Formats: sequence, structure tokens, C-alpha cells
Amino acid sequence: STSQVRQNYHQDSEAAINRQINLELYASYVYLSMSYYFDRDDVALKNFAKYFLHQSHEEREHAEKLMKLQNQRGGRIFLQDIKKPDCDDWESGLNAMECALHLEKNVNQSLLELHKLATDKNDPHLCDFIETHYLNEQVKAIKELGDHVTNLRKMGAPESGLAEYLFDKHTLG
Amino acid sequence: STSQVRQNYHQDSEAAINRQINLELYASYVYLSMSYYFDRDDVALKNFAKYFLHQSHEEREHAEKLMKLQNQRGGRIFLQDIKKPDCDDWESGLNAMECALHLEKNVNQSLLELHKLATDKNDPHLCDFIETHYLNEQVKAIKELGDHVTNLRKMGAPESGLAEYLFDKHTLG
Amino acid sequence: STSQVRQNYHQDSEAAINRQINLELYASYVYLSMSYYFDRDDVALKNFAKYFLHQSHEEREHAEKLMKLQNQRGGRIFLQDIKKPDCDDWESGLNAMECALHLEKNVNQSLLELHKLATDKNDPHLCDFIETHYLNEQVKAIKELGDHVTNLRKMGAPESGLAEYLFDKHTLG
Amino acid sequence: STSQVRQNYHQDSEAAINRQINLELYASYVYLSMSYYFDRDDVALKNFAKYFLHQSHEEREHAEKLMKLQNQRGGRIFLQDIKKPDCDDWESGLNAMECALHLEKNVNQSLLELHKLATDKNDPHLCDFIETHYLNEQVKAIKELGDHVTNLRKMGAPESGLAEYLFDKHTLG
Amino acid sequence: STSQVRQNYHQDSEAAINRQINLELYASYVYLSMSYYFDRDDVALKNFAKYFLHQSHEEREHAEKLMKLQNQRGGRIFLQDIKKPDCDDWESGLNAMECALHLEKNVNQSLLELHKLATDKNDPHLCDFIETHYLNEQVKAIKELGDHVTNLRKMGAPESGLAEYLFDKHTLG
Amino acid sequence: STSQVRQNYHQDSEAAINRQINLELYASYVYLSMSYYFDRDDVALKNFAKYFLHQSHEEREHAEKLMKLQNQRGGRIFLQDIKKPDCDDWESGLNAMECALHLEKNVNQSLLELHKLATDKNDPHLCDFIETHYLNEQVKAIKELGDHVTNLRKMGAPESGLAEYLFDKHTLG
Ligand SMILES: [Cl-]
Ligand SMILES: [Cl-]
Ligand SMILES: [Cl-]
Ligand SMILES: [Cl-]
Ligand SMILES: [Cl-]
Ligand SMILES: [Cl-]
Ligand SMILES: [Cl-]
Ligand SMILES: [Cl-]
Ligand SMILES: [Cl-]
Ligand SMILES: [Cl-]
Ligand SMILES: [Cl-]
Ligand SMILES: [Cl-]
Ligand SMILES: [Cl-]
Ligand SMILES: [Cl-]
Ligand SMILES: [Cl-]
Ligand SMILES: [Cl-]
Ligand SMILES: [Cl-]
Ligand SMILES: [Cl-]
Ligand SMILES: [Cl-]
Ligand SMILES: [Cl-]
Ligand SMILES: [Cl-]
Ligand SMILES: [Cl-]
Ligand SMILES: [Cl-]
Ligand SMILES: [Cl-]
Ligand SMILES: [Cl-]
Ligand SMILES: [Cl-]
Ligand SMILES: [Cl-]
Ligand SMILES: [Cl-]
Ligand SMILES: [Cl-]
Ligand SMILES: [Cl-]
Ligand SMILES: [Cl-]
Ligand SMILES: [Cl-]
Ligand SMILES: [Cl-]
Ligand SMILES: [Cl-]
Ligand SMILES: [Cl-]
Ligand SMILES: [Cl-]
Ligand SMILES: [Cl-]
Ligand SMILES: [Cl-]
Ligand SMILES: [Mg+2]
Ligand SMILES: [Mg+2]
Ligand SMILES: [Mg+2]
Ligand SMILES: [Mg+2]
Ligand SMILES: [Mg+2]
Ligand SMILES: [Mg+2]
Ligand SMILES: [Mg+2]
Ligand SMILES: [Mg+2]
Ligand SMILES: [Mg+2]
Ligand SMILES: [Mg+2]
Ligand SMILES: [Mg+2]
Ligand SMILES: [Mg+2]
Ligand SMILES: [Mg+2]
Ligand SMILES: [Mg+2]
Ligand SMILES: [Mg+2]
Ligand SMILES: [Mg+2]
Ligand SMILES: [Mg+2]
Ligand SMILES: [Mg+2]
Ligand SMILES: [Mg+2]
Ligand SMILES: [Mg+2]
Ligand SMILES: [Mg+2]
Ligand SMILES: [Mg+2]
Ligand SMILES: [Mg+2]
Ligand SMILES: [Mg+2]
Ligand SMILES: [Mg+2]
Ligand SMILES: [Mg+2]
Ligand SMILES: [Mg+2]
Ligand SMILES: [Mg+2]
Ligand SMILES: [Mg+2]
Ligand SMILES: [Mg+2]
Ligand SMILES: [Mg+2]
Ligand SMILES: [Mg+2]
Ligand SMILES: [Mg+2]
Ligand SMILES: [Mg+2]
Ligand SMILES: [Mg+2]
Ligand SMILES: [Mg+2]
Ligand SMILES: [Mg+2]
Ligand SMILES: [Mg+2]
Ligand SMILES: [Mg+2]
Ligand SMILES: [Mg+2]
Ligand SMILES: [Mg+2]
Ligand SMILES: [Mg+2]
Ligand SMILES: [Mg+2]
Ligand SMILES: [Mg+2]
Ligand SMILES: [Mg+2]
Ligand SMILES: [Mg+2]
Ligand SMILES: [Mg+2]
Ligand SMILES: [Mg+2]
Ligand SMILES: [Mg+2]
Ligand SMILES: [Mg+2]
Ligand SMILES: [Ru+3]
Ligand SMILES: [Ru+3]
Ligand SMILES: [Ru+3]
Ligand SMILES: [Ru+3]
Ligand SMILES: [Ru+3]
Ligand SMILES: [Ru+3]
Repeated sequence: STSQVRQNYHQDSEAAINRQINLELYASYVYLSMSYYFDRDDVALKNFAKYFLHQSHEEREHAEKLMKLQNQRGGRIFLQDIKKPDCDDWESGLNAMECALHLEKNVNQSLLELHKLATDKNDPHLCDFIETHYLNEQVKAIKELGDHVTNLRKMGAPESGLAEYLFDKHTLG
Repeated sequence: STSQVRQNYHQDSEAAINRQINLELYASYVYLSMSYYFDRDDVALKNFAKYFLHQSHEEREHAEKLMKLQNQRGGRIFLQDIKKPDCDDWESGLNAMECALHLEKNVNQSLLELHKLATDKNDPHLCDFIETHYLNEQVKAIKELGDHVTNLRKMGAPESGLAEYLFDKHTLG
Repeated sequence: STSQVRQNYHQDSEAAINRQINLELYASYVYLSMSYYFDRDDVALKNFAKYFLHQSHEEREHAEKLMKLQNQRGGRIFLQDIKKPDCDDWESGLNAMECALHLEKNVNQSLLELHKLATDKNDPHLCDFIETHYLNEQVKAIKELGDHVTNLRKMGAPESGLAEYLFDKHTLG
Repeated sequence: STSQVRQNYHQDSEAAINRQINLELYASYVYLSMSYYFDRDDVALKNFAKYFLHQSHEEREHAEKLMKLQNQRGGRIFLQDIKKPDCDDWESGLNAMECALHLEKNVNQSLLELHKLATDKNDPHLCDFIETHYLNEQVKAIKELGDHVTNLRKMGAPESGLAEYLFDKHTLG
Repeated sequence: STSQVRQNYHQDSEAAINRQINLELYASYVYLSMSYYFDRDDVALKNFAKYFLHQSHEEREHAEKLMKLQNQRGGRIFLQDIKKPDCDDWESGLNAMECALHLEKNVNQSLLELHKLATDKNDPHLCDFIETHYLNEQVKAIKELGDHVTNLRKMGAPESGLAEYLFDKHTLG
Repeated sequence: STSQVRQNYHQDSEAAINRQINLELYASYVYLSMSYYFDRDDVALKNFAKYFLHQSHEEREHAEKLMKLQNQRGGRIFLQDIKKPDCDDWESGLNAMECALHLEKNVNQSLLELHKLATDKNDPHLCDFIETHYLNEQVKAIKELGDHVTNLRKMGAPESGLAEYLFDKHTLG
């Protein structure tokens, strides 16, 4: 029962896109959790909260765009549970930034494995899709998180609550 | 280690709000799945797709607002996995509408159990919260879905593909 | 044959809402009658007439909103005759105001009995509905009518036709 | 005790205008009932609902204008109970339209009997009033309802739920 | 000698509202005192001063609204002395914030006792009043003060005069 | 421990300004009480109510300005309880106006004693302050209240409820 639209779209690619959909939903969920950590009355860094909420919404958009892709190509979306984040308590602004950096590196590695697969299956439409909409976004995200981690370290986080407060106001404000 | 803000907020209520957060995320996920079903090339009802996407985004907002509430009250958010939806293939516009109706009735029952709990624990702030932001939204959603199911039936869905097409254009367009 | 939308909505509540619909229509009719009393050539207080017409239209809106509620909840509207008002001739501006005060107190008592019923049947949606759209409107109406009755008395109504005339121009104008 | 304004206004005319006031209130009530039938979750034709609500409000205005007339002429308004409509359940859009057609024909017959009376009592002001504000409005209403009934029949109502749905969108939308 | 407007309004509720009026005036007075502490030449934190002045004005408004309520319901306002605040010298920005947090928790407890009373006397209008205009305002105030106390602590107040200065500029500015 | 700013500011002046702060708060409280008297359903003179509310807010501003002065000069604010007003029930519009006149004369006498003190202590800054911001405001307030009392008397208050009603509309409206 093949889709009338399907062309040059390997089953392995189809499956790999479904996995990537789950990973983008998971990254949305991590960032949601981080957001509301910083909204706790005992953490209380509102621009950290807003920053990660925005990232959360971005990752949901990234998921949606892969769902759209799956249907554009005539594959079939298969959803899996979205796992809860590894931590409930993210410790400090610095530790959350470090965790986001690791998350985005993990997501980039997935994307790079997906692009290898697409390359191996000679799917230039999928290669272009990944390159256009995902790989440079990931390089920018990683670089931004790296920059944030550096500033926080240099300022004396996580031990200086002053450092995290002023970063919240100047960089994320 | 009690929150400095916490007042008149029972542990049972705290836990019940965490459960409700998960249920709202789950409802967002159901609607996401339904949305992209209708975007499939072999279904191809774009206003059904847009309608459920909007509902999906609404449920995410409902979840966020409960997270905000949890922190406002000094409870602690505890996230759980977001289960995949029961179906991958929703059959027809009518069947998806019927499923959404059942979902929203289920969510309303949860909210009503939460309100009972709040009432039992004499938490009028929580009672007001639920009444203001959730109970009439649920009554309107249910009523809207009921109306949609009726129209679709009366028009001859799910067997008339014409019925579903014209409903898509006139009611959801 | 239960409505697909109905949930947590007791038959007693359903019936009580139908009674309240009739009472709001009746209050609209009382105010209509009062309005046109003041439009008589031998009464001739045009702002009393406009004031009660507006109240009449308000009560019709209150009825409509309860009809909407009945359907939102999946109950079935059952209409009864709208009784004529008790008086054809309302005597004076003061006496009409006094009668309106008594009418609004009667309507408030009905609403309060309805809210008791809803509370007894653990229907927080209905409780919220009544509180949001009816109970403070009734407290404001009562207070306004009380104020009007006082001013009229203090000014020397109903014996001073001058008092009623100047109240018409200054308070209702 | 005759009104200072009264002139050429027969007691029979006075009474007949009071009857007509009641009939216009009754027609408002019929249309109100029909409106909210179509707002039921198991009927769910929102432009039928809006259409009859508007008609309901129009009939209330027609009543008010006769009340105004009664006082302009120095007659005395005497109100009677507004009877509930004959049906609670109006069956279908077609059947409601048919019922409205019959209602408006009934109201027109009353108006025509009133005009005969006025003619017999040589009251040209009342004749003009009826002709100017009522008789052509009734001829237009009747003609409009006839047209609606025809279209619905021709489209295959009441058995085609599709017909009623598309009429709702195209003619009443 | 009962008020013509009074209905379903228990004497105990009446008295409890008078007590709450005094408590809101007292909270206005505390915040006034705190405001002008920060305007002292040896304290000199102008946005702390403005912040508490605004809170002071808010509490006066809360008092006024309860006075309005008392009259709306036909109770009789009975005023008592407004006690001076417990401290003349509030120590530091952090200590004032901590004191405000405790004050607002105290006021919330009063409101919650008032709502219990209203619930016990089956006064849903009063329940709604308290829920609508007071309980969520108190939850937001408490949460805001908690957040402020946290930031100040984390920044190194009250020992760091730098911390209090920069908080004044970034959070309260 | 003298303030770094303090110069030519006698301890007696400092104390006298604290007393005057209390008197201005007390006058705010009197006017608040009077305001809400006229908002009672059995008094019901809304422009009397608004008039005294505005006066109440003005007196609070006068207090604030003295607090500001105390700090400008390097004195230390010391607050005392704000006594409840002498009356709960102010009788009539005329009697309230008479009471306000006496209150403002009392406040003026205090200000004049303060100015004597400042003169005796050769504090021309304080003299100027009092003259600029308080003495002519008091002369205008007194004159205005005198005028109001006269009109009310001349119109036949407090026995004519008509007089008080029309004054409310024409002078305070
Ligand atoms: Cl293929
Ligand atoms: Cl393949
Ligand atoms: Cl799974
Ligand atoms: Cl890019
Ligand atoms: Cl970059
Ligand atoms: Cl770039
Ligand atoms: Cl608690
Ligand atoms: Cl607990
Ligand atoms: Cl889990
Ligand atoms: Cl809502
Ligand atoms: Cl609705
Ligand atoms: Cl609604
Ligand atoms: Cl039910
Ligand atoms: Cl039942
Ligand atoms: Cl009946
Ligand atoms: Cl309201
Ligand atoms: Cl009011
Ligand atoms: Cl109000
Ligand atoms: Cl006048
Ligand atoms: Cl005649
Ligand atoms: Cl005759
Ligand atoms: Cl009758
Ligand atoms: Cl016409
Ligand atoms: Cl026509
Ligand atoms: Cl025509
Ligand atoms: Cl009572
Ligand atoms: Cl009592
Ligand atoms: Cl006292
Ligand atoms: Cl609020
Ligand atoms: Cl908040
Ligand atoms: Cl909020
Ligand atoms: Cl800075
Ligand atoms: Cl000095
Ligand atoms: Cl000295
Ligand atoms: Cl004291
Ligand atoms: Cl001046
Ligand atoms: Cl002057
Ligand atoms: Cl002047
Ligand atoms: Mg926050
Ligand atoms: Mg991002
Ligand atoms: Mg992503
Ligand atoms: Mg797990
Ligand atoms: Mg962890
Ligand atoms: Mg981590
Ligand atoms: Mg690019
Ligand atoms: Mg950078
Ligand atoms: Mg598409
Ligand atoms: Mg929704
Ligand atoms: Mg929801
Ligand atoms: Mg599973
Ligand atoms: Mg299935
Ligand atoms: Mg299902
Ligand atoms: Mg309640
Ligand atoms: Mg609401
Ligand atoms: Mg609908
Ligand atoms: Mg007229
Ligand atoms: Mg009204
Ligand atoms: Mg009403
Ligand atoms: Mg009868
Ligand atoms: Mg009578
Ligand atoms: Mg009466
Ligand atoms: Mg309200
Ligand atoms: Mg009033
Ligand atoms: Mg509807
Ligand atoms: Mg019509
Ligand atoms: Mg008519
Ligand atoms: Mg009958
Ligand atoms: Mg029938
Ligand atoms: Mg019929
Ligand atoms: Mg014409
Ligand atoms: Mg036509
Ligand atoms: Mg200053
Ligand atoms: Mg506040
Ligand atoms: Mg307050
Ligand atoms: Mg003391
Ligand atoms: Mg102290
Ligand atoms: Mg303290
Ligand atoms: Mg609210
Ligand atoms: Mg905050
Ligand atoms: Mg008032
Ligand atoms: Mg003044
Ligand atoms: Mg003053
Ligand atoms: Mg005393
Ligand atoms: Mg006294
Ligand atoms: Mg006095
Ligand atoms: Mg001088
Ligand atoms: Mg001057
Ligand atoms: Mg003057
Ligand atoms: Ru690392
Ligand atoms: Ru079902
Ligand atoms: Ru009475
Ligand atoms: Ru026929
Ligand atoms: Ru504490
Ligand atoms: Ru005197």
C-alpha cells in the first residue's frame, strides 16, 4: 500500500525521521522543565525562565516541521512516548545551561547520523532539508549555549548568586 | 523544607496538579497526532489539520498555566512521560471528532475530581483557579465538539467523503 | 437518550435552570410594563420609562444566557407561559422603584436557591456560572434600586410630583 | 376618566391593539424557542439559531411599537400572559421554517382584522400606522419564509442533513 | 432596622468584613512606613521606596473595595484605629521584603478565614467576591515577595550593600 | 548619631512634623469615613461620596509630603496609630460638611502652631514649606466648606432631603 506521493524515500529514512520527531519533542520537554525550574520561588530568575520557554517552543516547531516532512514525502508518522527529562531540579543557571549544551550536542549528533543515512540512500531532498532547516540552527544554538556557559563561569557562577542574577538581567534580559 | 510561599496548599492538591499537568500535555499530544493525520496525502483535510493543531497548542498553554500555578502556590512540579496517543490512524474526520469529544470529557472528569479535592481541603484559591481558567473552557470545548460530531453525522459522514470535505470548508474554514 | 455532551449535570439542576429562565423572562416583562406606564400621557416621566426599558432588555439577555447554558450542559430547555405582571398601574415613580427592588430581591433568592442546589449536587461549573454572571449583577441592581428608593423618599415622593420630575432629570437622565 | 390626548380612538380599537401586543410578544417567544432549538448540541445549526433570534428581537420591537401607539392615542395598555410556544422540539430546519411561515400568516391575519376594525371605526391614523409599520413587513416576512421553505424542500430537506447544513451556510450565513 | 438591600448577609460576615477593612488599612500603613524608610538619606534606595509606596496605595484600594462591598450588601461599616506598624526601622531591603512577605501571608490567612465563614454561612456572593478580587492577588503578591527575598539572599544581602543597590536598579527599577 | 544632611532643624520641629503627619492621616481617615457614609443605601448621595473621597486622597498626599520633608531635613519619621473618626454616622450632608469645616479649622490651627514653632527656631526653610504647600490650601478648603455649609443651610438642609439631593447634583456634580 504505497503512498501515491512517495518517491526516493527509503524506509530506513522514514523511520529515522520518526525517531528524530521524538527527540525534538523530548528536547521541547527538557526546556519546558528547565523553564519552570527558574520560575520557582526559591530560584526566581525570570529571564532564564523565559529563555528556556522560548527554546521549548522552538523545539516543538522543529518537531512539527519533521511531521510535515514525513507527510510531504509519503512516509507515515509513528509517535512514541515523550520521556520525562533526566533531572527535576537543575541546580543553578550554569548547570542548566551546561545541560542544554549537552542536549543540543546530542540532538546535533542525531541529525548528523540522519544526514549520513540520507546520503547513504542517495536522498538529496532529505539532505537539503536537514541542512537548510536543522544543521546551522544547531550550530548556532550550540555556540550560543557555549557562550552563555563561558560568561556564567567567568562571572563566578554557580557559587555567586550575584553572577547568575546579573547574567539574567544583562544577557537574557 | 517548606516553600516560603506555601500556604493552605495540601500535598494531595500538589500531587493532583502534577497529574493534571501530565493529562494536559497528553491532550496536546493527542491533538498533535490528529492534526498531522489530516495532513497526510491520503486524508488531505487541511482545516481539520489546522483545527486540531490549534487545539494542540491550546492544551500546551493549559499545561503551562498549571505549572505556573504549582510554583505560585509553592508546590514542586514533577513531570512524567507524556504517553503516545492511543491511535496512530484516526479513520475519518468524524471519528477524530468523536475521539476528541471523549478526550475532552475525560479531561473534564479529571478537573472535576481535582475541584472536589480542593473543596475537601478547603482551598478556595485552587477552586477559583480551576473554575476560572478550566471548567467553562472544557464545557465550551465539549459543546463545540458535540456540535461538530452532530453536523458530520447529519451530513452523512464518515461514508460521504463529500460531507467531510464540505465540513472542512464551511465549519473549519 | 442522554446528550453526548452531558456531564455532571443533575436533572434537578436542569429543571431549576428552566425555572430560572421563566423567572428572568417574567422580570423582563415586569420591567416592560413599568417602562410603558411612565410613557403614559398622564405619567409622562421619560427617563423612568427609558430606565425600565433598559432593565427589561437586560433581563431578556439574562434569560438568553441561561438558555445558552442549558444547551452547553446538554440539558433541554422547557419553556412555560410568561405570566403578566401583578400590577397594570404602578402608581408613582417611587412605587415602581419599590416594586423593582422587591422583584430583584425575589430573583436573587431564586438564584441563591439555585446555587445551593448546584452546591449540593457538586456542580462547580454551574456554581461558577451563577456567581460570575448573576450574583454580583443582582447585588448591584438591588443596591441601585435601594439608592433610588431612598433618594425619591428623601426628596418627598410620591406626594411631590416635583420630586419625581427632578429625579427623572438628574438621576435617570 | 378619559385621557386628555384621546381623539377618534374607539374602545374596540384600543382593545384590539392590546390583543395585537400579546400576539407580537407571543411571536417573539416562538422565535426565541426556535432559536435555541438550533443551538442544541444534537441539532447544531448556528445560522438557523441566529436567524430566529434576530426574528425574535424584531417581534419584541413590533410589540414595543404597539405599546407606544397605545399611549400615543391615549388608550391603556393591558398585558396578558405570553403563552409558551406550541412545540418544544421543532424537528428540523424545514419544519421550523414551515412553522414560522404559518405563524407569520396568522399574525398577518390578525393585522388585517385590526385594519378592518380601524376602517370600520373611521380611524385613518390607525389604518396608516398599521399599513406603514406592519403590513408590508409581514408581506416581506412571509415571502422570505416561503422562499426558505422552497429552497429547503428543493434541496431535499428534511431527510438530507446535508441540505439543511448547506442552507444554513449559504442562505442564513 | 434592617437595610432594604440586605439579603443572605450574616451578621458574622458583616463583622468579619469590618475586621478585614482594618487589616487592609493596616497593611497600607506598614507599606507606607517601609516606603519612607528607603527614602531616608542613610538608606537611599529609591526604587524600594517607590515599590512599597505603590503597594501601600494598592492596600488602600483593597480597603475601599471592602467598604464598597459592605454597603452593597447592606451592612454597616465600623472603623477602628489603624495601628502603627510594628517597626520604625526596617533594617535593610531584604528585611523589609521578608516582613512584607509575612504581612501578606497574615493578610491571606485572614482572607481564608473570611472565606470559610462565608462558606459556612452559605453566602456565595461573598465567596465569589473574595475569590475574584482578593485570593489570587494575595497568591501573586506572596509569590513576588518570595521571589524578591530569594534574589536578595542569593545576591548576598543584607550584608552586601552592592546587592541591595543593584536589585533596586534591576528588579525594582 | 546625627544625619549627614541635618542643618538648622530643631528637635522640636522634627517632633512637631511627626505630629502633623499623624493629623493629616487622621484627616484622611475622617474623610474616608464620611465618603462611605454617603455611599450607604439609606443615604445615597454619590457626589457627596466622591467629594469626600477626593478630600481623603488629598490628605494622604499632604501626609506623604510631610514624610518626604522629614527625610529631606534629616529628621526621623515616627508614626503613631491613626485614630478612628469621632462619628460612625454623620447624619446628613450638611452635618458632614460642618464637621469637615471644623476638622479643617483644627488642622489649620495645628499648622499655624507649627509655623510659630518654626519661626521661634529660626527655620525659614520650614516656614516656607508650610506657607507654600499648606497654609493657602487650608484657607481655600475652609472657604469652600464654608460656602457649602451656607448653600446647604440656605437651601433648607438638613430637613429638606430635596435640598441635599440638588446640592449633590449641582455643586458636587
Ligand atoms: Cl520510495
Ligand atoms: Cl525502502
Ligand atoms: Cl512508546
Ligand atoms: Cl539557519
Ligand atoms: Cl552564532
Ligand atoms: Cl550563521
Ligand atoms: Cl501549606
Ligand atoms: Cl499537606
Ligand atoms: Cl514517568
Ligand atoms: Cl471560559
Ligand atoms: Cl458554547
Ligand atoms: Cl460561555
Ligand atoms: Cl450528567
Ligand atoms: Cl441526574
Ligand atoms: Cl405553561
Ligand atoms: Cl458583575
Ligand atoms: Cl454597587
Ligand atoms: Cl461591584
Ligand atoms: Cl434642578
Ligand atoms: Cl375617542
Ligand atoms: Cl369608544
Ligand atoms: Cl392573562
Ligand atoms: Cl415595510
Ligand atoms: Cl420581498
Ligand atoms: Cl418591499
Ligand atoms: Cl440578611
Ligand atoms: Cl444574621
Ligand atoms: Cl478602635
Ligand atoms: Cl487576580
Ligand atoms: Cl505570579
Ligand atoms: Cl495569575
Ligand atoms: Cl549591573
Ligand atoms: Cl540641626
Ligand atoms: Cl535641636
Ligand atoms: Cl501610637
Ligand atoms: Cl495654594
Ligand atoms: Cl477660595
Ligand atoms: Cl487662592
Ligand atoms: Mg514567575
Ligand atoms: Mg533553540
Ligand atoms: Mg531541535
Ligand atoms: Mg522513565
Ligand atoms: Mg538530576
Ligand atoms: Mg543534564
Ligand atoms: Mg541555511
Ligand atoms: Mg554569543
Ligand atoms: Mg498539507
Ligand atoms: Mg480546545
Ligand atoms: Mg486542557
Ligand atoms: Mg505505551
Ligand atoms: Mg486506533
Ligand atoms: Mg479514541
Ligand atoms: Mg465556590
Ligand atoms: Mg469564567
Ligand atoms: Mg456550535
Ligand atoms: Mg413618550
Ligand atoms: Mg438590571
Ligand atoms: Mg435577571
Ligand atoms: Mg394570571
Ligand atoms: Mg396593583
Ligand atoms: Mg409590586
Ligand atoms: Mg465577577
Ligand atoms: Mg448609588
Ligand atoms: Mg451554539
Ligand atoms: Mg421578521
Ligand atoms: Mg410582528
Ligand atoms: Mg398552556
Ligand atoms: Mg410539537
Ligand atoms: Mg407549528
Ligand atoms: Mg411602507
Ligand atoms: Mg427570497
Ligand atoms: Mg528621596
Ligand atoms: Mg500588592
Ligand atoms: Mg490587601
Ligand atoms: Mg500601640
Ligand atoms: Mg523593629
Ligand atoms: Mg516584620
Ligand atoms: Mg480571578
Ligand atoms: Mg518573579
Ligand atoms: Mg454607591
Ligand atoms: Mg481638601
Ligand atoms: Mg491636610
Ligand atoms: Mg479610641
Ligand atoms: Mg457622632
Ligand atoms: Mg464632627
Ligand atoms: Mg516669612
Ligand atoms: Mg502659594
Ligand atoms: Mg465658593
Ligand atoms: Ru560538559
Ligand atoms: Ru461516544
Ligand atoms: Ru418593601
Ligand atoms: Ru403549511
Ligand atoms: Ru520568615
Ligand atoms: Ru460650628
